[PDB]
Amino acid sequence: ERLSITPLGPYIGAQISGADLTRPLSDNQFEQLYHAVLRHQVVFLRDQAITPQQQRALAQRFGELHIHPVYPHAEGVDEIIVLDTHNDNPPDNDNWHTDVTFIETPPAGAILAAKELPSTGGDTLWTSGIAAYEALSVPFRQLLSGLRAEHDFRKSFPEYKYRKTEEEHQRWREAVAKNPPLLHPVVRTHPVSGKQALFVNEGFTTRIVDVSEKESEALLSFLFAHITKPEFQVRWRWQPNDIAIWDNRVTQHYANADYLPQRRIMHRATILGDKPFYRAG
Amino acid sequence: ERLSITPLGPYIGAQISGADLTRPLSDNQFEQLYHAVLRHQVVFLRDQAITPQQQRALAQRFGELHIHPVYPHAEGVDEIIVLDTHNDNPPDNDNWHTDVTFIETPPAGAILAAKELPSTGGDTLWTSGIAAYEALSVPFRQLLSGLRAEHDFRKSFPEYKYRKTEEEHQRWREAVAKNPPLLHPVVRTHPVSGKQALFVNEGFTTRIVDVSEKESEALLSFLFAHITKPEFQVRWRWQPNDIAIWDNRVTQHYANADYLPQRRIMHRATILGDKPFYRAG
Amino acid sequence: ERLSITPLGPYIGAQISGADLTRPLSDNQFEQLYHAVLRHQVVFLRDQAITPQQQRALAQRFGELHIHPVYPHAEGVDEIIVLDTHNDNPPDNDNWHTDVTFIETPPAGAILAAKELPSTGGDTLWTSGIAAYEALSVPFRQLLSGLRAEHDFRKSFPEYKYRKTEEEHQRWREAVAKNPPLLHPVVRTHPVSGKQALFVNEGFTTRIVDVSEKESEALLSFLFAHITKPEFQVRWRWQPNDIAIWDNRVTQHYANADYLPQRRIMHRATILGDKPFYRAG
Amino acid sequence: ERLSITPLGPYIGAQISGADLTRPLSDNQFEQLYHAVLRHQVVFLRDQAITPQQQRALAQRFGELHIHPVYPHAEGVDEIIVLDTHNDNPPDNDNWHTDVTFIETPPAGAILAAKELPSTGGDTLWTSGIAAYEALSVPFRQLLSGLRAEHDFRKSFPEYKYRKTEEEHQRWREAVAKNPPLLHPVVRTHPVSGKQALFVNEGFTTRIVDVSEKESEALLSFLFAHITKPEFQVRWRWQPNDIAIWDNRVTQHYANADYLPQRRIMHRATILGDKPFYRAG
Repeated sequence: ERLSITPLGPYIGAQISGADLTRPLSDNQFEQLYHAVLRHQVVFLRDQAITPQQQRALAQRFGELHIHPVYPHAEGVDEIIVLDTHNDNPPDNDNWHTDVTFIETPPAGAILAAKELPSTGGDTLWTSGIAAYEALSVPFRQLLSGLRAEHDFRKSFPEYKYRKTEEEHQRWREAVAKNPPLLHPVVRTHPVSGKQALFVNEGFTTRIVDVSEKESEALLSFLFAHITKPEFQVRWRWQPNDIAIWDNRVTQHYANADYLPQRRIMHRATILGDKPFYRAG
Repeated sequence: ERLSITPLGPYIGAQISGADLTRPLSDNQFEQLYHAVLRHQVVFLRDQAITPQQQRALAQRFGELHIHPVYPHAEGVDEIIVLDTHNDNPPDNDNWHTDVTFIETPPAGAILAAKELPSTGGDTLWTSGIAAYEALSVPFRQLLSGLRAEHDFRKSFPEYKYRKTEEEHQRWREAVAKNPPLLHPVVRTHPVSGKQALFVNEGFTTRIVDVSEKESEALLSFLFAHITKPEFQVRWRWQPNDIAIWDNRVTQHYANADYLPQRRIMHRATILGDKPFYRAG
Repeated sequence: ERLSITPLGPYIGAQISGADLTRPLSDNQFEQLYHAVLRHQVVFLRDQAITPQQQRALAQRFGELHIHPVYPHAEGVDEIIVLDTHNDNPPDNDNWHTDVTFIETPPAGAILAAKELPSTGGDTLWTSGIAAYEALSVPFRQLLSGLRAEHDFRKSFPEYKYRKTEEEHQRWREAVAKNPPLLHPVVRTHPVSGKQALFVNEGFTTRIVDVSEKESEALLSFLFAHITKPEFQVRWRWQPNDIAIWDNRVTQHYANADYLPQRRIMHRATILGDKPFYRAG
Repeated sequence: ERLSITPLGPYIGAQISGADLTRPLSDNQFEQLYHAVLRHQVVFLRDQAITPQQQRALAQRFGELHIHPVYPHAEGVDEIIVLDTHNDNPPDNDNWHTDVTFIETPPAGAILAAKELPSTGGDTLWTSGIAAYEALSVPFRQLLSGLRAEHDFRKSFPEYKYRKTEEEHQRWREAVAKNPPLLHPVVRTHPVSGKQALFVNEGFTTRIVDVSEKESEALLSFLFAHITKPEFQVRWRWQPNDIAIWDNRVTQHYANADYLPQRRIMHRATILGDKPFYRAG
């Protein structure tokens, strides 16, 4: 069966129907779905009442999945993380970020399923690093290509938010010790498509190390604004049993925090990635 | 008939059905539509195949309408402006702005009808000055309340873009002479609801005159970024015969320029406004 | 003897003669010196061939002395910092800072003596927090008055600069434990003159806690630039045996790093102040 | 006679004695003065009781002189600007600028003489475009080299400052007509030494035309701040009959406005340069 794929804009986003994600997909179907994620960077399917087991199986056709000990997981399925936000667990994703870029091999992508939603709010936005790179002037494309930038766990999890108790402070210290800052290319080459994408994000990028500190502040301030250009984005208003699949190698996203005290439950499968690299054009 | 009103988020935006905009509305219907625009700041109705005459009549129930000599208007209807963009007439609304704030009485609102659309692209976004004001810390709310800022035609229409011919340059000079910069409150009190809203926009606001030049640059740089927070916004993907009605007193908007060389035709009715003022809380 | 006092500008700085600082001063001379420091914020005395022992003795007349947790001290004189810079110890004070604001009672004064100088370069600049406050617009004065900001030893002494050896990393660890981050007023009231002064500095101030994170970044970016205005400053070109004495309650300073591979040796004494406070007025 | 030349820093500034500038200099002395200006970028000579006529004569030895379109000149000496400031003519040069970069052949040099000074205040600072360029990272040097920027007379002489009378508004109108905006290289190659220097200045540079508007704002904001680094500068405290001679190809300067209501009178001569160019290297 041919999938129905409707682009949501010229640069990023598509809505897909004609694929039952609870049951196994044919190879032709999955090839279409795969290439649609590659091309449109994030795709959305609706009315997909998927179990954590079916979501794991779907995600595993893209690649192997992250398992966390720190987060709660679905009953009987370790690869599906339960993101259950409310007053006692406020959301922390209302900032432009690429997931876990402070490790050497950030996730290649994710599958996110909406399980329980507030009456309104909680939109999620994606922005295209490819479109943003292509919109830079030639001098800026030549400048940023080949530079390296530092990504640091502590930019999104700063020490001053973990002082409340001595145990909490020490747990933060241990996480920092396990996750020292490291470098990634400022312009990342997609390992399948070969497209060039900006690969800095306000969530974790602290410094472009191949320019001076003041030069870095100027460039990152510009770039963190540049990626907020509406032309580079798609915005999704969730309904229950929506599924979002996105490529974390060449996008950032932002999850609105505008629904507390209401409750919101998402199920996530994180697809493991490889080391980001830059291959000159 | 009671209107069906679906909010699109907790702070701004709603989709409305149950009102035929081609034919006259009952008073009860219009009271609902009016209060929904007031509350949700921008509202969207779909499948409204409205003629310019019917759009004028609808808009005139909100207030009297702007007539321009400079723009093309619909056949036989001067109050409906035809916005026909393409290669020879590129779009210029891809910047965060409040319409015509460089005059003493900026429009109170607008009704926009989608007539011909590109295959994809051309989304329009709105951001809430009310939500943005309420999200400032107390020191910033106290700081900005009562200040005045200069709005200048030339910020969106700078001289260097009008040098191509001597006639074009002189036409710009004449427009500038008719439209000198003037002041508006930084925090505007809505004249009906009494809500306080940020009332600066990157399109036209050049300087907060009650602080120093460097202080102004710092504050406006922060504020122009602050209003781009996704929680303050709604984003609309157009279909033909969509109608958008919005309150220009307490919002900004941004029209994506991501569809050239394709053609896009909108019909607009501009509702005249009064002088912005600030009334302390 | 009456002191000879020549102002170097309208807001900050004076050159003084008529006092031999290498030998005991009369109570009358000392009162004159003390009030000149308060009035001119930084004063300079030339041709003063002082020993570290004599420099400590003079500093003791102003109050109780501070022992720095990281910097090396002079042989047998624990209270005198030796700033001995060269290829093997590159300069560390080419940033705008107020000395030791990371403690509860930041130094009220300091005394600096030029011991060995390069053939050229190494100028030191002072900027007046009083002049900087008075140059703020009234709305900005009202904004900052009453706000508090965090000061952190580690901002100017980051861990990665102290990992060359176990000795220096352990000394760093002990300094951090004794000097946790703390708050000081953003506008400080001088305890003698009653004048208001800006009291943040880029060396140690990390964030303003009474506003949002993005608001804090905007305000500190402005303030760190504001104090670099030339009208707020005096610039000193050193000769051997110069002495500078300054009011560290209401100034910042900056030491040029433009002389390597040449060697430069200064001696500093550091006089504890009271707890900084703000008293509205 | 051999000139006595004392450098004031490693990068910029020297004090000179052994030359009477009020009387004719030997070709040998002149060569020494000329090469000192090139080597030290700005030089200072004290106790030089020069007349405007003598100052013009000395300036003529360097090249053809410029007559300023707006500033008043000395009686009977059209080439000597009188900068006579006080309550009725407040100072106008407390901004970082390179003199008269709004013409095709900006002055290569200038000569400033202190005629009447306030009791204190009014220091003038110079900053080196050569030092500032060398402090850029290689990627930033490569970025800016070859770019062009627009310079506009009106940035420092805006119309609203010249509407007090019809005479001054008409003089402004004629200056604008004779001095339209034009481009200069962002990195300028010194025509004698071959050194590269930054060649933008906040006084007249409006935008970098080879990048986007937002990219231009980011780069100019960085560059206008970069040149204020103290290591790039020399600061001069005037005495009557001082003379400053500087290489206006590769420096900027800034005149403190901190002495009103006291009166200050300086005389300037301004020597035309060649067309600024960039030669890669």
